[PDB]
Amino acid sequence: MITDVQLAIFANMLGVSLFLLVVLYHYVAVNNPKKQE
Repeated sequence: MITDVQLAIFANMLGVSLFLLVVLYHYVAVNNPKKQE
């Protein structure tokens, strides 16, 4: 917020992967009658 805010992009992405993946997984899995396992 004051400095080295660039690294934040590397840290946020390092998690957004395991996050967005799960989020979209649960949603699609609950929205789709034939989830993909």
